[PDB]
Amino acid sequence: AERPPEETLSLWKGEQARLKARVVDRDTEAWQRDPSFSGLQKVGGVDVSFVKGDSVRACASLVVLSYPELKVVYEDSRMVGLKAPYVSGFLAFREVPFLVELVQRLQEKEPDLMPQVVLVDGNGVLHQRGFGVACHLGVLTELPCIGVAKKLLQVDGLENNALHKEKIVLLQAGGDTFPLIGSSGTVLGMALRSHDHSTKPLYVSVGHRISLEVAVRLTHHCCRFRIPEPIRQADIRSREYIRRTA
Ligand SMILES: [Ca+2]
Ligand SMILES: [Ca+2]
Repeated sequence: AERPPEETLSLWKGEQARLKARVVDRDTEAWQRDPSFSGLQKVGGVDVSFVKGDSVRACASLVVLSYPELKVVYEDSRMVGLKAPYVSGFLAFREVPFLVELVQRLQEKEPDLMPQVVLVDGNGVLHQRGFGVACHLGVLTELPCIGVAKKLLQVDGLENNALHKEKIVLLQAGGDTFPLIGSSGTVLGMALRSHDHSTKPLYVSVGHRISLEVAVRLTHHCCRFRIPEPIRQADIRSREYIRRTA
């Protein structure tokens, strides 16, 4: 609706600190250590689309794609009732309850299509408190998650200034990257040029149960276009669903 009170934001900050202790930022799946991701068969994607004049109605979508073919083998799109407004740094408290429900519906409907990793539209550890939406989803479902954002969250000294734009120019081909280094000296994520015919990078960060280098490489392998195909197909299908109900 409208901006939540400081009371709520405080509880939200506190919940993010509690759950962060459960993030695993290294590889835990055998396919992640494989040079060609052998053993990876199913990649998930999630998105939530909203309506222009409607602050309460949204559409949440979960897709599972075959890998490496990137063919949609499962789709579930759902109209939902929004509770929280969008506040930067608290994106999870607006969308993640609906995404968790989608995962549980998949487990009940098609348990053999449970994805081995989820691409999440939004950051993971690249976040004001080191616990973005992709970490939040990963910890609540225990699935490996990757954060993929289209704009750079300005945290820990990260800035979309002239130097940052110089480096983006230096990205020349799909798969090129440069690291996002915080003022503490830690690597929060990578800027990734996802396709040869696109210049605007993706900003990839660890969600849960994956390393950054594997996350970046897998993100690149899913990009038929600029947006990785799992996120792209959830975006397309959730928006089409809004359109038919409007
Ligand atoms: Ca989204
Ligand atoms: Ca979207």
